[PDB]
Amino acid sequence: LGGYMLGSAMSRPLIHFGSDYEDRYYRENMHRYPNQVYYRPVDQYSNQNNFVHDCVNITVKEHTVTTTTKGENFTETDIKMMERVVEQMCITQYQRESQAY
Repeated sequence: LGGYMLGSAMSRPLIHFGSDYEDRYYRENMHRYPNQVYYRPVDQYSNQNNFVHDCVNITVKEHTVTTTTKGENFTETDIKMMERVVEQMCITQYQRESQAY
């Protein structure tokens, strides 16, 4: 990608979404979401939020490319859970890249 790095795989985390249905849906579907994130070096962003917003958009978009090719879709529920998953990973990624400065 255009100046994009790829972080290492992270463990899939148990995330609670607050309702019995969403909790079950996520547990049944979490393996279909990213377990690594695309990002740019920290100096390419004015602040953490900018870094994190971009990392999430790129990561989801590119993951929404590989599963489309595989024949599958993402529901609205999927995209919302995925964006919450990816945002946690993107922050973790920033933390690494950050505390080294």
